[PDB]
Amino acid sequence: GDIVSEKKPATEVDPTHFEKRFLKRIRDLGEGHFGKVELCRYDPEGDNTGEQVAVKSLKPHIADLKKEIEILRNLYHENIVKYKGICTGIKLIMEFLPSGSLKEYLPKNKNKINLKQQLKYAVQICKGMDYLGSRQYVHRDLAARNVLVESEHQVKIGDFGLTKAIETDKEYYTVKDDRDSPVFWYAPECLMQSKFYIASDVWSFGVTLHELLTYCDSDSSPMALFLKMIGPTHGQMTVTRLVNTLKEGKRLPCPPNCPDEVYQLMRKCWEFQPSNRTSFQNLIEGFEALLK
Ligand SMILES: C[C@@H](O)c1nc2cnc3[nH]ccc3c2n1[C@H]1CC[C@H](CCC#N)CC1
Repeated sequence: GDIVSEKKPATEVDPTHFEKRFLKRIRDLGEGHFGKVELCRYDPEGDNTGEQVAVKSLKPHIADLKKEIEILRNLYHENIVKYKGICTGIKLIMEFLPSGSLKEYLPKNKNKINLKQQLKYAVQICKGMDYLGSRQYVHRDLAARNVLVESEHQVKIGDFGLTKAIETDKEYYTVKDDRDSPVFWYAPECLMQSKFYIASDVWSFGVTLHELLTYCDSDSSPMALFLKMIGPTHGQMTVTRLVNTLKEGKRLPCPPNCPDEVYQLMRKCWEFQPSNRTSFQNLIEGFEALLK
């Protein structure tokens, strides 16, 4: 008799599924060598009223992006950027923070952001990082460019492209791809043996705190300052030159107008040996003591 077809199941909406046809690119926000993030509007009504979102996609590594999505999808913390969903190849949809990262926000808001507010941001970054460490992750890319500004009073860790799980009962993750490491943010064990501990993120945090205290000025950046300390024309010998400097005991200097008590907390992040470094919880205590 009549053509047979399939009875249609009632289709619910998944609020975490973003349809490609409604996701409209506004502009680039940032990138790496394999990934990039764009500002889009998700505009199903087509009248430019939809919400703005940050969209992370691959540059023309799918497995790594899917792993990043699964990591972020399951992080819930006020100082970690919010997962919104996916668009499926696959794109990661996150909340968009108009102020951008500390690199964008700090140079423009020096007058508004005093030492007290910097310390509160420092606490917030530590709380986010301590949460990540409690989920048994190492971030491996903690720098001011990856700290987003939600408001004058709040920051969030805003990218997880290099984040890796540390195996249960084990203490570090060993890295293989290292061609694009942010070496001027990396602890010695990372630079020398390619091992990543939670203590390695504490080291990076120290450097990120330096950036925050210098309002992310490009002439005071950890790279600029290190290249001054070791020489800017060593090419492929740069990292060995860096490693030796750190071995000698040389560190980034105290930022202008940074009180010594703040600088001492920073130096505890940079004990040459991972086991000798401060923890994120102890940093929080330290900053809070300075705020009260
Ligand atoms: C301006 C730029 O720093 C920026 N503004 C953002 C606003 N909302 C966002 N939500 C998620 C990221 C994000 C944002 N990012 C950058 C943060 C760092 C990443 C780095 C990883 C890549 N690609 C690029 C986008």
